[PDB]
Amino acid sequence: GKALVIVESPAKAKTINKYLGSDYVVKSSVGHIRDLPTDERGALVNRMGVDPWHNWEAHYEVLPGKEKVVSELKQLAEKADHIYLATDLDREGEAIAWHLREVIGGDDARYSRVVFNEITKNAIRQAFNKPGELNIDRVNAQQARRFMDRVVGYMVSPLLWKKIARGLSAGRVQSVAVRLVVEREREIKAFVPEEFWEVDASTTTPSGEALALQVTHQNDKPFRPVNKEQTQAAVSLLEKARYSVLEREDKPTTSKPGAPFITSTLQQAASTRLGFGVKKTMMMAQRLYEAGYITYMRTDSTNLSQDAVNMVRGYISDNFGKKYLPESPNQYAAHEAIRPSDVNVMAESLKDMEADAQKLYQLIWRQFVACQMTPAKYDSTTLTVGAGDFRLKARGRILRFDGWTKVMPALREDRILPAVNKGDALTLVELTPAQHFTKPPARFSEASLVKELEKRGIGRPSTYASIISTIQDRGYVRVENRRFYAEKMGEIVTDRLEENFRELMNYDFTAQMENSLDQVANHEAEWKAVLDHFFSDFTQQLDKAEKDPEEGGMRPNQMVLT
Ligand SMILES: Cc1cn([C@H]2C[C@H](OP(=O)(O)O)[C@@H](CO)O2)c(=O)[nH]c1=O
Repeated sequence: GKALVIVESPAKAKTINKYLGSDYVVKSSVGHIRDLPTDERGALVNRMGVDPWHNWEAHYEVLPGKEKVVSELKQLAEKADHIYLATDLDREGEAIAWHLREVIGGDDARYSRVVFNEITKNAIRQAFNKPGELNIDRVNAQQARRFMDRVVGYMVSPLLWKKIARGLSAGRVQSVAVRLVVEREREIKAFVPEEFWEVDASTTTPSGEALALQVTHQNDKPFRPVNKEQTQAAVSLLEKARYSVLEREDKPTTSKPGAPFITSTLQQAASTRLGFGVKKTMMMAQRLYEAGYITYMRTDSTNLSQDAVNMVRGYISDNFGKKYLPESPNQYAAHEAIRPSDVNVMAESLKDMEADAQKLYQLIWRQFVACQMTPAKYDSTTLTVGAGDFRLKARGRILRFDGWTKVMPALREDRILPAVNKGDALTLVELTPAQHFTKPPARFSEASLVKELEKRGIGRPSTYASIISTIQDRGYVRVENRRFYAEKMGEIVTDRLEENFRELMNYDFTAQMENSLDQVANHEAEWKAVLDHFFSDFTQQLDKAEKDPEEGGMRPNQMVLT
């Protein structure tokens, strides 16, 4: 007589209940009900729980002390007329819904898989208005990923215990992430700082106003001495020269707001401006989503539905005015970006959320509102000065219309160059030479790394976070002073893998694996055939590595005596 809606958390169950009628009975499963344990070897297969030699037959099983919830669910299902699987919208979630249906059992007709990217009244309505079917192709792409990760972990690690040291761990993508940090460590250690100088000048305008200049050219060539003498000979010529304005360029510039956030950008901005580490940002964003305050937090699309765009433009014109509203909406390009659920709920009205979780909502709110507001206008100015065989420059800027910057904290902005006409005489007041120093490549951070991971097509919205925490507790890299450092062991294992598992360590290849997984999700490839090909390439590599080193196997971490 009544429907049984299943979600995966108590917090999510509370919120979705505010939008489901009497005929619905929501229930969470407080976690994963079923999963994997914890030329073939039964010993191995059993521990892995997947058999790559008998066409990937698997052995799932109810998780620790979960046998009780399985019990409570089965009975709720028989008293129910229909069963609605409302797990999150990503692949992992499509898999967890699949497990709930496998466990409970019954006829496929008994189940529907609904989808939504935010838990609100109207969003729940459409979700349960035209429900959907479980998508086996997506489930398969998810298990494909899980199986190959198992293969690498459980079959490479044992070789490491034998060659390097017991306790070491291997990861299909984790090892590639550690490789990036190792290359960076080495470029930094090999960097040779170079010396170069700069020369500034303070002058007087005709009216007598101060003008600060910077030398740029000498004999119509860029200015860059390399020592103390070169700068001195240059400075000696500049003290005698006559200075005059060679040109005045006046032009209006603008600065647009950024697009609405995505998993990648949120982490980068939460870390750069708020000081929050990736893990912290993702644990808080999730609580906000499940509480009904923001849209799903795992995305890579900057789309905004017409409803959101119209509610925010409404907000913009009521609270800011006609001049901040663009003639037509800004279009940045089936998922949406990370944005507030209701623009009218402020960060300070957040009931049951704490300090930092509120600051993250604020950051998300501001970006969203800013992205639909007009550009900021400035008046830019450039003075080019001539002095004997030299040429100097000075730049300035004045704000005309704050535009989108209206919703950001009011400025603490240095500028304003005195009034001067092309041809006036400046008087020299003082010369200040300054010695500089080239700088070595900066060190990654949990920010720049997700960034780099995305840039190379290695990461993935739902994996970036765990990738960053994984490579950290195995002793390959550490975070001190909010920056990444490569440990010795990390360089030690990265060279070994790089020499006996070239394919697995290659950046292009692991990125192509992601495309392979997408192809399985879109029905353009069969999962088992894909696992077969990955396994075929994987075992060929693993065989060579197990041999003795004089046969071309992995090098032992030894230092043979005198
Ligand atoms: C869980 C997960 C989802 N996704 C994709 C699958 C979804 O699109 P698709 O319709 O291809 O299944 C989308 C959900 O946010 O992100 C990944 O690329 N990697 C993952 O690990």
